Amino acid sequence: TKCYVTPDVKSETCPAGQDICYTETWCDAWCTSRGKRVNLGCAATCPIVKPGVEIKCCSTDNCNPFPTR
Repeated sequence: TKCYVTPDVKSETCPAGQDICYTETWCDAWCTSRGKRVNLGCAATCPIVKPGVEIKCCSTDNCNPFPTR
């Protein structure tokens, strides 16, 4: 399984047992002054996240491209 990985935004082979690609976007308390923050990576389970974070998970190769602005 291969996913896009931040901060270089390239496709990488995931570590063993990590078959979910995710896109994680923070627009938390710093958003209006520092902007959005984006993590892309592999994971075994879809990351559990807090209010103010948006999470997208999928399980096919390279299904987590860097979001369009």
